[PDB]
Amino acid sequence: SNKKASDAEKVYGECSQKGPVPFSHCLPTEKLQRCEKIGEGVFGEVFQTIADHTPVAIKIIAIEGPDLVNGSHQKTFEEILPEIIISKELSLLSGEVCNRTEGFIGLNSVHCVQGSYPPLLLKAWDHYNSTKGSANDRPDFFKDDQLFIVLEFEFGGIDLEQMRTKLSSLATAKSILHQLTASLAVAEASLRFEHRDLHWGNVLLKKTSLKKLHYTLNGKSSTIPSCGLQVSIIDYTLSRLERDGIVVFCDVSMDEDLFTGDGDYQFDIYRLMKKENNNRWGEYHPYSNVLWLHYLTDKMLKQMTFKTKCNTPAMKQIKRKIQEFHRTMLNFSSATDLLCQHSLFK
Ligand SMILES: CC1(N)CCN(c2nn3c(-c4ccc(F)cc4F)cnc3s2)CC1
Repeated sequence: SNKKASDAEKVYGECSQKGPVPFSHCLPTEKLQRCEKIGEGVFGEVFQTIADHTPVAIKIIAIEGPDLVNGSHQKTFEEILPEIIISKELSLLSGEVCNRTEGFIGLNSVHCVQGSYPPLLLKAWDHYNSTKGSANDRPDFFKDDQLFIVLEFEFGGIDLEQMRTKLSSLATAKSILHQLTASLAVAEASLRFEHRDLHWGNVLLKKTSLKKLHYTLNGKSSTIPSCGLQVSIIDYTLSRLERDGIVVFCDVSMDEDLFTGDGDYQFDIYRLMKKENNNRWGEYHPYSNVLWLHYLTDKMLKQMTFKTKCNTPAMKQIKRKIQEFHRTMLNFSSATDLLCQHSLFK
């Protein structure tokens, strides 16, 4: 009873709140009217809107209620806290010094709101269902006492799956892999971070006019050619990190459906991660980052259509090097080991 109250105070404190606020304090009429649904998961819904002439992405998660939502029970205050903490910590890495990366996504704000679902969001939900189709329950059954966590992120671009046919050349592919590896290495070094769910819908790409991107790993600064794209890694629902010996993580040791999926290499990775940590998810195993990078390199080699010329000796050489990376990267222990020791990045 007191533990439930402690869990609640921790979440409200992360939100700079004393208690829940109404949906309006957070999504007033104008912002609601500009919402469009852009994604979904068992977790809930993601909308795109505009806040002060800037695009933002808003993730809405029902918490603490008894109803089934998209086939699963809602997370409690205790269970939602890790995603909040991790989103905050990875957003900070863009402004750090010794371990600095722009490769995650900025978190503008996080709120705990109370109310039934806004009709305007239901209308956006319906439009998505009509056009793209939806696996989720229409979220119209929540009562006016229902709590939600509302995470407002910087808008990070289009996901790698939807950019399948839009990359210019194999040079762009190598830059994307280099950006992902460097971002994960910086998070390993700073926070002993594992993403644990880096499928290609969680890799976003935005056009940039910067020719060189920068990161700093343990005080050493390096550059990566942008090839006109800036990568952002998103969605920390399953992630793990630690600060001063205190681990923050998603405890999936009683979750069964996560390890029974089929039809994609993605679902073999959950089973391999479980095998390698003996189902002890607080432990640090940065090899899981390598597994996800390996899955992403497979996508790069098998699913991408390029706009520019592929038969030039230079591009054929890049392809050979990404193939060699694909067949050797599993012999490295971490993203940091890949970044610093793999020949692809030399
Ligand atoms: C269909 C999809 N794979 C691409 C479009 N899509 C987008 N989601 N986000 C986010 C974002 C979302 C969730 C989150 F936990 C953190 C975030 F930062 C930021 N910018 C964008 S585009 C939804 C997923």
